Amino acid sequence: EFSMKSVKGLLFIIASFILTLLTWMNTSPQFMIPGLALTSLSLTFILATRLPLLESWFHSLEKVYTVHKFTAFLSIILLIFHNFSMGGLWGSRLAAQFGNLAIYIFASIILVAYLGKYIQYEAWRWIHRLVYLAYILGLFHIYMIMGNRLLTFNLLSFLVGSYALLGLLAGFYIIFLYQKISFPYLGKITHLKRLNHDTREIQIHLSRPFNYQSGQFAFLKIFQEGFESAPHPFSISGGHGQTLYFTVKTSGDHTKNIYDNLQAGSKVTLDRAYGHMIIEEGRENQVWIAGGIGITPFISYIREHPILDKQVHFYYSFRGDENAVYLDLLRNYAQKNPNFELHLIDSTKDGYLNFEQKEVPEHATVYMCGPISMMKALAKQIKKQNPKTELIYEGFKFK
Ligand SMILES: Cc1cc2nc3c(=O)[nH]c(=O)nc-3n(C[C@H](O)[C@H](O)[C@H](O)COP(=O)(O)OP(=O)(O)OC[C@H]3O[C@@H](n4cnc5c(N)ncnc54)[C@H](O)[C@@H]3O)c2cc1C
Ligand SMILES: NC(=O)C1=CN([C@@H]2O[C@H](COP(=O)(O)OP(=O)(O)OC[C@H]3O[C@@H](n4cnc5c(N)ncnc54)[C@H](O)[C@@H]3O)[C@@H](O)[C@H]2O)C=CC1
Ligand code: HEM
Ligand code: HEM
Repeated sequence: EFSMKSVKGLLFIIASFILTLLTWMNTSPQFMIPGLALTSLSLTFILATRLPLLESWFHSLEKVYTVHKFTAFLSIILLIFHNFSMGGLWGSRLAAQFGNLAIYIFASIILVAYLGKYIQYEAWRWIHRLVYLAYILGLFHIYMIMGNRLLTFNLLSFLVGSYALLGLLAGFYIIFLYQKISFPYLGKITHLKRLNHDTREIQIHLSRPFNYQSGQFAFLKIFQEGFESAPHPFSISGGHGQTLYFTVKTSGDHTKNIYDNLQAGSKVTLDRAYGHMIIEEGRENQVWIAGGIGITPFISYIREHPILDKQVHFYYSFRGDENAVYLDLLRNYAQKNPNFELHLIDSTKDGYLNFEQKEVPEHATVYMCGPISMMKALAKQIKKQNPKTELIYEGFKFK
């Protein structure tokens, strides 16, 4: 659920609407519903830019995309009501037909985005990118309809023009510029290690130092023959300065490509570090819960803090010893640091991790990274045990 950490973002959205609502009501009340929709459209584009300000305001990329979806849905309902109030299925003049086309494209794209989950990610993104054409058609329709009412010196013209320009610039940046100018970290793969039957470790040497906190993730683009160049999100699993580590598990065609065919010497590019699950910013008493590949952020901490300063209880749940990674590393960390307690849960033979009887230390932050059902069950159990415990979790998907 949303908390105060996103309030700066939320007040940005609400003030975006109220200021819109009071503007149209002052000038053209008959257009409050469509005008608000226009705002709700531009915000949507702004929520797709992945800018650091958005992450700061909404505290997380997952919350950013939740608000993105909510604004998209609000826009589509407002536009459907506007269409029902002002016309039919097809207009008689070009200005109205532009709006007809824009609303049709918006509805089709929203339906495909919500109901298309097994579509390939790149094909999904290509279909999703038609929102820019729908938005341009909508702006054309608005400006032919209004004429010399958005082209004067008043609050309405400045509001509509500023929001439209912000949406246009955000869409152009995310669709055309972001993958070509916002990936300044140029690196080369130096070493590859297959940790088990379906996980591989990638070591990257960069031309510039990379700054990140343990528990954060980045977007990686690989440039090798037979590989897709699209950016994939991966947790930074280690490295300091010009060296980076990524631990990639086979989860599809691209990750299987990484496992079998990736080679040392291949060029890679990275944009920056994202994430709110910063372990070093938590309380002294800590509980770490990982499931499968969700161990990747915690490993970063272990790799970057040879001496532990916190009271850490780590629960690592895996399906059999063949699905476990970094077991020797965790055992060495436990042996070297007496303040690091390690609990390995072979869920194949032990069963699911249950926290109803397990005791959490007082005044503690819990970090969870695993399958979403596991996180939900453990969060319910821990909240039932102690409502004052801090709970932080990281999801491995945006939609
Ligand atoms: C914040 C974050 C951190 C992650 N950290 C790790 C990590 O440390 N190790 C690891 O192995 N995996 C990690 N992942 C997951 C990893 O990014 C996906 O498994 C990978 O992108 C899927 O590639 P694929 O083509 O093999 O999968 P596919 O078979 O194409 O799809 C599997 C699923 O992965 C997601 N996905 C696919 N392509 C993309 C894409 N380009 N961008 C975003 N999501 C996509 C979708 O939800 C899709 O349903 C992380 C994901 C996120 C969001
Ligand atoms: N942060 C996230 O959202 C993460 C998501 N994933 C994703 O989940 C998928 C599964 O891959 P893996 O993690 O390798 O395997 P996995 O999900 O099968 O293994 C994770 C561990 O959690 C346990 N588990 C699963 N559901 C549970 C529940 N309801 N209650 C208790 N324990 C439960 C499993 O028994 C296993 O030991 C992948 O696509 C991966 O990307 C995995 C880890 C982190
Ligand atoms: C209806 C108005 C919408 C607009 C204007 C819009 C716009 C965009 C744009 C321009 C992008 C970036 C495209 C790119 O990277 O090339 C994006 C990304 C994204 N959108 Fe939308 N979108 C809309 C609706 C939705 C809906 C309905 C959903 C989900 C149900 C959604 C979920 C996402 C997600 C998860 C991403 C991240 C893509 C990634 O991880 O690479 N959007 N959006
Ligand atoms: C934001 C301010 C907007 C204003 C002031 C506005 C104004 C108007 C007006 C006056 C009409 C009736 C004109 C006519 O039917 O001949 C109309 C119709 C329509 N508008 Fe808008 N509009 C706005 C936004 C939008 C947007 C963004 C879209 C689509 C994305 C849209 C889609 C439509 C549709 C589908 C019709 C029906 C046309 C018809 O059936 O003839 N409107 N609008």
